[PDB]
Amino acid sequence: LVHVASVEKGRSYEDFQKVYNAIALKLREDDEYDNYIGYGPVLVRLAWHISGTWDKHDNTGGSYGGTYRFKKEFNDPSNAGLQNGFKFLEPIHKEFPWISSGDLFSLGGVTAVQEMQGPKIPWRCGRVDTPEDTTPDNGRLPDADKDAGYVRTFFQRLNMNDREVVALMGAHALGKTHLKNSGYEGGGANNVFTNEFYLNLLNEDWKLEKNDANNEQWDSKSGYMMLPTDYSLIQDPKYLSIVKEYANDQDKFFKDFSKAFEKLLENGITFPKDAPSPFIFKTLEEQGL
Ligand code: HEM
Repeated sequence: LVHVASVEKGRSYEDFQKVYNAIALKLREDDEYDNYIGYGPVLVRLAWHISGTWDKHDNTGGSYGGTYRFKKEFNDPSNAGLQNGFKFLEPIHKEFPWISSGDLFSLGGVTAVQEMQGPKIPWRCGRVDTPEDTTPDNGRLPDADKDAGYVRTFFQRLNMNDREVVALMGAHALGKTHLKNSGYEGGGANNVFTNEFYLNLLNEDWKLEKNDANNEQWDSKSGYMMLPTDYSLIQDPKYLSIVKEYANDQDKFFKDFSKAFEKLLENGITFPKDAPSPFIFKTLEEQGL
């Protein structure tokens, strides 16, 4: 199965920068969401979930076809809560109806990371909507109650190695878990992208507790949390080495996250040799906007 990127007709960098700006301006405007966390974290989570259905073995799933717009996928129990990100992107889709759905969902994640002071994430256009029957079945996204070997095996399906897995998981410094969405509750409620996930893993005093949905999670005295899959990154000695690296080098972490997140968003896509190069959007702050 081949999905060839096809640039939205006649569009170039400046068209997509306008879309980025509209997302970024709405991020700034709709500040109250989730007790003033704002929409950044849920848009990162949405970009990852729409990409994380990919299966390298047959090229099913993935961001290309924009299939999250179909009920089977937006109703996946693994996607509970992401409807808030979809609703946030709806007026953007209405203003720019030419951008494909996969391009919009993935650009939402890029814009959120950058506007939250994260790394620049190069982004390529050309995902093309595919029909409802191309929507992947539920059950391709990962469980949180599992250990390091589960995480490692899970991410082989996405063609990610240990460093890429540990880098991507640093997004769990953003936002929070919500009991009604996932059966987990807690988190830093942060909307600034940093390497704090790794520092918190190494430096907090963690206790394994049950939450009010009767699931186990790691809680710290200072009010942070880790899922069992997060904490597994310090139980496995190979992951632990990388956690220590990122806790000790914010620039390294930013560079490695940027590469892994672009790769995640592009898995499954064949780009023509004469496709445009990846775009690097300016933030609102770099534009004086
Ligand atoms: C083993 C892998 C992973 C598991 C099991 C996992 C699980 C979860 C769970 C259970 C939640 C809480 C959902 C809710 O209650 O609202 C969550 C939130 C989140 N996840 Fe992950 N996740 C994983 C990997 C990732 C990756 C790779 C990224 C992106 C790079 C990501 C980004 C996020 C973000 C940003 C949030 C916060 C959302 C918000 O505040 O609304 N996650 N994740």
